[PDB]
Amino acid sequence: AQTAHIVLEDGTKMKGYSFGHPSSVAGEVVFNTGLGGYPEAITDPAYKGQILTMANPIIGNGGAPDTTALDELGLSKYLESNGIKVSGLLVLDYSKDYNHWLATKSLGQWLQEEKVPAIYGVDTRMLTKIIRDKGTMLGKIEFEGQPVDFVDPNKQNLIAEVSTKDVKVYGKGNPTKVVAVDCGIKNNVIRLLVKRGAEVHLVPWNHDFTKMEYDGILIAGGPGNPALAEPLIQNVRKILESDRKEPLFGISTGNLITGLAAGAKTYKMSMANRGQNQPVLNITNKQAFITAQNHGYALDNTLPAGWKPLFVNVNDQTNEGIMHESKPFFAVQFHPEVTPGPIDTEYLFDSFFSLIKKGKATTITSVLPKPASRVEVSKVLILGSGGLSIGQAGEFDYSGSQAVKAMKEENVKTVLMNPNIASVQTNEVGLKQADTVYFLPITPQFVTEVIKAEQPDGLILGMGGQTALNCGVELFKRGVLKEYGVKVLGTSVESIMATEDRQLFSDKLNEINEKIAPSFAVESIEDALKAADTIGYPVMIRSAYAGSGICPNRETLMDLSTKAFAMTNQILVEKSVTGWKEIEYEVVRDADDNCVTVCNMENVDAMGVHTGDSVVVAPAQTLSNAEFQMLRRTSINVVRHLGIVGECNIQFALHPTSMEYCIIEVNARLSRSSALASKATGYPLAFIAAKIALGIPLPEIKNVVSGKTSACFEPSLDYMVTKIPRWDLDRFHGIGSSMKSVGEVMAIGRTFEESFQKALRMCHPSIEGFTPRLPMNKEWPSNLDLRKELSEPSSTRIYAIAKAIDDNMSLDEIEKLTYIDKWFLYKMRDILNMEKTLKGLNSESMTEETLKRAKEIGFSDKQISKCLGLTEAQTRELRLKKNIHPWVKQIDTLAAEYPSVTNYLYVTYNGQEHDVNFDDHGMMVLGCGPYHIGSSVEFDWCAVSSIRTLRQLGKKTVVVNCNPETVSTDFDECDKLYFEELSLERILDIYHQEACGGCIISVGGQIPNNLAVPLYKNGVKIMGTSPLQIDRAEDRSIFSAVLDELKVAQAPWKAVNTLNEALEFAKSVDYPCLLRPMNVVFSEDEMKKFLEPVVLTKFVEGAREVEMDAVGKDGRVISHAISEHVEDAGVHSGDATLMLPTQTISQGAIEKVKDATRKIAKAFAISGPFNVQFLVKGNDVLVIECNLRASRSFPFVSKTLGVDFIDVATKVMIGENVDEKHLPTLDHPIIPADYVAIKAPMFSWPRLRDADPILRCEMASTGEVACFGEGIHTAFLKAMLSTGFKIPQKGILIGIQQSFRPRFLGVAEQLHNEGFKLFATEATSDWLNANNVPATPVAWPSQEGQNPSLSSIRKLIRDGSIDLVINLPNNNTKFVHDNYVIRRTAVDSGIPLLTNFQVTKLFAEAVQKSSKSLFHYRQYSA
Ligand SMILES: COc1ccc(C(=O)N2C[C@@H](C)N(C(=O)c3ccc(OC)cc3F)[C@H](C)C2)c(F)c1
Ligand SMILES: [Zn+2]
Repeated sequence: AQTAHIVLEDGTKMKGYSFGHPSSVAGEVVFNTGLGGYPEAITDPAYKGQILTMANPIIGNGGAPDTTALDELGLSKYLESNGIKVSGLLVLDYSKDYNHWLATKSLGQWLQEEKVPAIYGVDTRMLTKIIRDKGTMLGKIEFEGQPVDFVDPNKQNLIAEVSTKDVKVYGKGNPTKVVAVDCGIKNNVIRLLVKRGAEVHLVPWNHDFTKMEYDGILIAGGPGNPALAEPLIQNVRKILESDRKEPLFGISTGNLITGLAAGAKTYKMSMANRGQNQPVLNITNKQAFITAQNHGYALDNTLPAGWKPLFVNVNDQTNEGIMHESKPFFAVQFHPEVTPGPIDTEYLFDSFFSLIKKGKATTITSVLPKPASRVEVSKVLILGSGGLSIGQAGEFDYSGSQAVKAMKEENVKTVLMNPNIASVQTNEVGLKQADTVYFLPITPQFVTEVIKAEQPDGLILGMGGQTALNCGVELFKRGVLKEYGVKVLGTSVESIMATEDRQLFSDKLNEINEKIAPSFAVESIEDALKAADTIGYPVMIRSAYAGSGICPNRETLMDLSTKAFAMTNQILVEKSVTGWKEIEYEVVRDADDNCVTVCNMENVDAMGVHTGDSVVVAPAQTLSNAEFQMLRRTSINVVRHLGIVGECNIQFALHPTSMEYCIIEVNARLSRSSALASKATGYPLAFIAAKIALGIPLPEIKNVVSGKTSACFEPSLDYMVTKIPRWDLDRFHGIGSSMKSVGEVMAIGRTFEESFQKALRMCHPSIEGFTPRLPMNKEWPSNLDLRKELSEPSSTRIYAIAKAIDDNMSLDEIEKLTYIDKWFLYKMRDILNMEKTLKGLNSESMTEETLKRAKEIGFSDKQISKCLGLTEAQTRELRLKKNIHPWVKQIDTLAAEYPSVTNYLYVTYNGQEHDVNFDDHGMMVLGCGPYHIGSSVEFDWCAVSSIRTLRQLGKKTVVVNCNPETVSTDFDECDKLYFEELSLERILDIYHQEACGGCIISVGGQIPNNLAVPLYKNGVKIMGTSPLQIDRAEDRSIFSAVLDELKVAQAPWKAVNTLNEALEFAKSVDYPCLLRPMNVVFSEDEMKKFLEPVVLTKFVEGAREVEMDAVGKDGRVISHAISEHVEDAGVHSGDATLMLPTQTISQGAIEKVKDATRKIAKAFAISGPFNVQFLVKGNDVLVIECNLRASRSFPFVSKTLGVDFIDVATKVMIGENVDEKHLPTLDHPIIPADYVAIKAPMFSWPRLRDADPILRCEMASTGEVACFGEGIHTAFLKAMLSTGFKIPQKGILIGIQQSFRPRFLGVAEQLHNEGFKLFATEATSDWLNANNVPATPVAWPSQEGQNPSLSSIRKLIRDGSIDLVINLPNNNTKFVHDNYVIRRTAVDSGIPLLTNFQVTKLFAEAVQKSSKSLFHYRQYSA
């Protein structure tokens, strides 16, 4: 492994690993922020004599193309010149292994062949920061024993060096004779001239062309001081002073020469323009363009008489082109031929030929477009996060808050609609608080009523997810918007509808020679064959539910769809693009037609499912410049053609071994995709799109991160990002295919391997990284069908991939079975080989170089610890002994071209400096990690509040979180945001690097609070309630003993190790019982199959359950709120609907809850938030459990009581005083008298589960809806409306257990008496009818087809007969899959589903009692 130093003339050294030719070379060190097209880039004649620092950290993914191949024009087929032009190459990471269809060899092999030196392993960002604003930074790549001095190659005539020595002819025989003056021309200049009918005579830089016959002249170049080419400047002068009026087109060096030849001056830029994201402005008509540039010399803006500036630089105000006021002479300083770079300025070549074809001294202005208008708005309605749709059900989207922010800045009055009263969106108090907020459902009735009342003239319907969109679309289509005179701001509804309907899209896109491949939903075999026939084979059939799924010909489609129609009514026929590269683009377009790509994402792995899961990386890694720029160009034409004014998302499928692509879809509303893109790049889409909808153009909006630059640009990422979904599963397995993606993680690295391993760890705390060793120490089965495990969906898929590599299955086979591009599989194999290396080493034999490298590819100290036989603490010690630590970098949007001084931060081992100072010494606030079941959006409310409490008292903050769906991860609302792991390791690194004053672990759910003790032992000041007490409060055995000592009752329990131990307890307290590794037991057999140390709690039936949410100070309760669950106490608990204040709890029970709490608070010395759960039966109060942290009910409680508990808690924790007089202390509570509050989940759905001692249908739930009402019954009906449901009125499906009949009959009659028609299955229906309760028989979904007297439930729900299902736990194992299906039908149809008898009762009573009655602008909130 040979090594070398890059040394700079300022003293700086960095050691690196040679992958080039192993020899020294000296030169000018430059940087370039263009991410793509390194093979094209390093053949740019412009780099002659220059050592190129690549901004992109991952170089060599595509190998090298065929470097000997010529086109029929005799130019290099794939390069921009005859060979490599850089003197040397500096990169962070070099891909040894490569994967492109055009690749013929490694980039290392190509560089050695060309005699060019290249070192990897150096900090290209530190270099950039050093080179930036320093005129000419000289340096050398030096190998030991090969010294070389510093030399400036720019003091010799580099134009001469790269210029053709003799005249060459290209496109011999064409009609239009173009003399091209070679000052370092790029091949694409030649290629684009010839394509437009030119015969191109390429002449030496000092050739005498003043007398040649020609139709047009072109001067194109790259390297060197334009001043040293004096002979050429003279020859141009002589043209200009002659009467020749043949069109003259200068590119880059052309601009410099042409300018010098007319009497202008050139300077060496102290800050050069080298990038693919360089913004220019056409002075003459105020149009903006994104350009590739590569020059460190510029033309002074004091031009001489006759000449005017044409293009100017938007970032730095330097000259970017010039024009003759009369004659057809012009120049651009940028490269319109790009290659690499954006294909946005090619029209300048058309312009050129037009100036030949006119030939009457026409001007440059004459053959382009000409000058042009914005909406006046006084009050905008913003539809916020809504309910669920009959399709894309399950989205959070609190980006309206950024929209509100945008509006306020333009003095636009704002009205926000969000039905959740405890929403993080409406928990803002500054520029992001709306002027007026309505807590109403997002439906046409309610938005119409808000319109009548508020009389807005603006609407934003594209920043509240799908439900909001459909609502404002519908409102447009009833003329409601036109009637009250409300504009749609941004993309129009016509445009939006064309994106939302597939057929309409397929038409609009056919208007510009773009094709979709229409998907067809079909109910028969012959219509499947018809659809297939229209699409063209191969094709994909997808069932609604659930090999995958593919038909190359009509034979197969029939066989497969025939199977499919024997289990369902409808299938979807689509074009098969499976195994193609999925790439997406985020695009922005303003009302002045400026258009920019902000981010791009490559799906790594779809995980064997459909959805919008997808392991994703940004930027894309495996595309060539050609492939990237084609798709970009296509995005921009589609987006222009749709008239997008705002953000768009456009997903492509790209054939993996060709340039064939197709457009999968377009979303002209904000999405998951667009949120990821904002956090990945630093570019605030939602905020910018809001400004755009007022009609403000991008160059007039500020780049919030940079400060100095505009939002009219394309970000440049000097890191890579990885995003992994968090699924709703909770166990690690190898069958089911309708899992929902309930959350996601994002991780930032400067190698793929670092990013990827962090992403893995963020996903779930018991995922160590990428290994073949399964979590929980489980072992691989010996019946293991490894091909299967790689093709079917599973929750240990990544482990299986790891195993397949480790078991020497080829990567080609893995690529074929997973569809994961082999480039990703190479990097994954590199991780597994490091682990093998490590396993053979120990604390002594392991070298600094091996450890450094392991950390640089994402190994945790824990992973290393398992290999070396150390513990984690010992491994950390070992590492710090060697001074191996990570580095704090900024995301700055521009790859360090301009410095950011906002603090959006990440931590990487691939660096040599930090990018910030550590003088703040602020208060750390740990975030919650990815949303999952149990842990939803409420802990984001808690974050915003705690952070705010610290901000408002002037305390410097440090925020840490890795959930990209969180409002709290906003660099504008804390001082330092680290977008980072919430592991012990990474939090120790940040806490100690910063020297944080303390750390708050209380306000982020379970992840940060489990770190209490480990943090405590590793030197962290944990604010509030001591981690020693947290350990005590959450050791069952210790907490139970404290409770006997305090004389506070609890249900008896016992940890057991044996079956006879278990059975003897259950006996001793009567059945039934509970379980853990929460599971139920009624009889001896469940117990029998689980451990093959289990905790056994006595179950109390018919019990109420109570949350006590509180704040302690020095052990005294200083705020509290008691809330009652609707549902009887049971295993379901963290998805219980809550009622505040209590409804059916004896007064003595309350006093006992209060007293128990006072005691618990004192026993554990609580100073901070905390929660306690209780069983209450009559007057018996039993404590269930105590969590020494904020609960999910904290926002609810706070917004109900008019007191921010998290704010009270934060103050207590930092020692700020808090006046107790108006807080809800135990002696003076706050009980609402005129209103009740309900907290319910936003979305709920069935899961078929899983361990299978019994097949069990469960409900799962996420999100929050919370409402006030006069009493609980109206609040519950408002909740129902607020989750997007219609209040039931026609009919009710009744599914109950046979044994539950006596207890249900009352409710059933009650429901029939309110005018509901009852449906049930035949046994139930009969029995209801038998008791004089009318009911219609229906059929179990299994038995559909076998009894035509009985209507199917799907028909009665399509009908509209059934608009509420009641489906209570049915332990009968025969009908479990049926009850799963009934539930599933209800949820996907969008009719309300009730699964608990108390919720059922609460509904029945509610309809008896009783949609614009219940809200009717009535007032609340104390
Ligand atoms: C190529 O990148 C990949 C592909 C698959 C996976 C993968 O196998 N999973 C599987 C699994 C760990 N996962 C989960 O959300 C998940 C997390 C925890 C859990 O049990 C507590 C179950 C899960 F499904 C994700 C879907 C990711 C991955 F982590 C990375
Ligand atoms: Zn420039």
